[PDB]
Amino acid sequence: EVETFAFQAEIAQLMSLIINTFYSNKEIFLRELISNSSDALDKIRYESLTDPSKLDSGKELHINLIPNKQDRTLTIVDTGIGMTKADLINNLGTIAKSGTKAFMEALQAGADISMIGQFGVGFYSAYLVAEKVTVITKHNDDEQYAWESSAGGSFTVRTDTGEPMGRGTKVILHLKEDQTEYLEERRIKEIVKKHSQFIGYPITLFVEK
Ligand SMILES: O=C(c1ccco1)N1CCSCC1
Repeated sequence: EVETFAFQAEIAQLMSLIINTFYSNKEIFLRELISNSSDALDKIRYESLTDPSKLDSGKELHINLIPNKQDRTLTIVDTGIGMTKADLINNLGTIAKSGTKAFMEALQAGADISMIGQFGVGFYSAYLVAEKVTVITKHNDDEQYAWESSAGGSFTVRTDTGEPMGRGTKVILHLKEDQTEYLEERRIKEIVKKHSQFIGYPITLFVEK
């Protein structure tokens, strides 16, 4: 059972801007998603201070980067707080509405796409490099869900029947044909070193077999 939803007009407009604007500095997408992961890990770490049972679904707080040349996917996995169904459908998009509007107003004032994180909508920088983004997530208070969008103005949500995650978020980037450089180990290392050196959680770059 798959539910299809329309993006708010402002968000669909930003996604189309990100997909169709000529902008060569695409590597910043990895910084934005890792920063999103780090924030999610901060959140579950804080909550567990007053309620340690919130870590029963997983004590380890980390980030994994998993390139897959055969599927042409780059997966970013964290064990942060995860998202509920209401987060996926309602809450996060309601917040992203004002940040999207402010980000696009800034881009008219001369700002550039690499500043997207200062507006809280850095996740959409994934569509610099991906034709489709799948998000698998599990929050302690909800079941495991899959969110998915190829832009075009819509996204889907379904309960996920795949491998159970315990807790956290997995962002699967189905990469554009001309963006396979972000599946190379030395490229990913370069980008993490440049942009994410001081993230306060272990970032593990998986090697391909
Ligand atoms: O862009 C959205 C969105 C906008 C409106 C509803 O969801 N999401 C990003 C992936 S995780 C949260 C959902």
